[PDB]
Amino acid sequence: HLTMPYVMPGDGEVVGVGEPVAIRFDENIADRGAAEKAIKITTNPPVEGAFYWLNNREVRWRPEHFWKPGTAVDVAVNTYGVDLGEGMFGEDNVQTHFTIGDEVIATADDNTKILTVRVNGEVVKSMPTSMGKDSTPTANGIYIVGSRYKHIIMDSSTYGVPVNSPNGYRTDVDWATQISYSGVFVHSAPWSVGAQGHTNTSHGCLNVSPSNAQWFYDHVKRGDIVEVVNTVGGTLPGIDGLGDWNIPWDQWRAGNAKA
Repeated sequence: HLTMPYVMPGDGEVVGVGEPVAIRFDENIADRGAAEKAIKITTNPPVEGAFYWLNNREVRWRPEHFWKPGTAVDVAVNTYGVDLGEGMFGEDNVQTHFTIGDEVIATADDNTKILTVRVNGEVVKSMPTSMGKDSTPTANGIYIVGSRYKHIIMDSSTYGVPVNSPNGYRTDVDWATQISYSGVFVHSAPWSVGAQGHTNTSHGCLNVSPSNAQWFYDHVKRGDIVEVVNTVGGTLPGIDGLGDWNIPWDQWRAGNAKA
């Protein structure tokens, strides 16, 4: 009846302007309020933020707007010996200090079929893209950048979907940057360079050229932002794991501690 917290980002990391503080427990938290009260976040420059639970084990904290570049963040998870409900006690404290890096926002516009990368407001790259075909479109919304992979075998069975079934797929890809836990990536697609900038051909991922995908892998980092606009899709779920910013601030701030 002990639970161990884990905090991200890790100590000393530099992350993009979309990165939430994440506190992950290894057991379901019965009294969410008790956990929230044990977690104090210091910011410099100071900014308001709030907690919102992504699931029963993980709470996120973020501001109303993307973080200001250069902000220094200290997280004190003072859970040692704290009663988290149903006789479950925190096993340890954890702490972290991290910093917000440059503002990096990449916008994929389905009306132009270009993915434009802006760093502190300035265009540094314009990449033709091919996104989800109309039957399997890319959702609009705000995506937080996660992990990156030099090579990945994308296999829909990872997500419980058989490869030889309607929503299945299996594709070996290079230079993949993850933008959702549901399996959306920016990646290399040499076979669709003709279509990039013209027609959508994918299952939902953002296909770009090999040199552009490698550039993206090299220069876009965890916590940077991808915004998709003007597609025929829906909106990325707020509780994806990297979809936090699709929950409006009024709802996020109200929280879900009594749920």
